[PDB]
Amino acid sequence: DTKEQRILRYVQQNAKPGDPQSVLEAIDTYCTQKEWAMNVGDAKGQIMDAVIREYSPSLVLELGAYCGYSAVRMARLLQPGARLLTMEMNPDYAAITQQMLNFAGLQDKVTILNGASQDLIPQLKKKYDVDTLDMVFLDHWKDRYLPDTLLLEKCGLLRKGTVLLADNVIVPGTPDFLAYVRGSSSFECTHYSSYLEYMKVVDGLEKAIYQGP
Ligand SMILES: CCc1ncnc2c1ncn2[C@@H]1O[C@H](/C=C/CNC(=O)c2cc(-c3ccc(F)cc3)cc(O)c2O)[C@@H](O)[C@H]1O
Ligand SMILES: [Cl-]
Ligand SMILES: [Cl-]
Ligand SMILES: [Mg+2]
Repeated sequence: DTKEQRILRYVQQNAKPGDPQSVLEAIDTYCTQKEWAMNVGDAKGQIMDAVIREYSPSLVLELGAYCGYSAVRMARLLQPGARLLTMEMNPDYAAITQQMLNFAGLQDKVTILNGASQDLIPQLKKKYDVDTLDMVFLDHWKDRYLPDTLLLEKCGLLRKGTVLLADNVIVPGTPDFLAYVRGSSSFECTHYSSYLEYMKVVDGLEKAIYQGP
């Protein structure tokens, strides 16, 4: 099997069904003690919690679910009736994420879309009944952050005030995206310095709030 499957099974073996904190803690312990994995992690995760609580979004889009760590983190903090859409191209990872959300008891808050973001984004309005997004969490391949930010705009999915929150803007880094939003009158940017998951290495999140066209 794969590292991702081993993470899920360690959650199953250890955590408590219906308890999202137990799931987060299980994943973090596995990935600290056994095998590193690219989950956002607890350090950055605490910043994400603070941002999600500040804005109280009704509709969040995540790009790159992976094993569902960040989807559990965000969905647990959504107000009742608010929703998360998460896109994941890898079918195996998409199924791991769904099972992780199911185990956490958060399945009714989250829709896992198995496909490439560039294919799914244009479908959001007609197929998933989206008007505009309140928040977008970027955590997929780093060279797709800028392409997909521009595609979101083109598709009319950003409103005045939509909060973009980008992982890994220091390591591995997303240089075209970061330079773009920081240089653009269409974004208001704030940097939250933190640490790479499971490591004593500086990373950070970028918050980039869309100002309108
Ligand atoms: C095609 C568009 C598209 N559409 C839909 N789903 C997509 C997608 N592109 C990618 N996916 C999925 O997203 C996830 C990949 C995410 C990529 N993430 C990092 O590379 C990364 C690396 C480090 C790090 C590595 C090594 C180091 F030394 C240090 C840091 C730390 C981090 O937090 C990181 O996020 C997987 O589930 C993909 O299947
Ligand atoms: Cl994650
Ligand atoms: Cl961490
Ligand atoms: Mg990341």
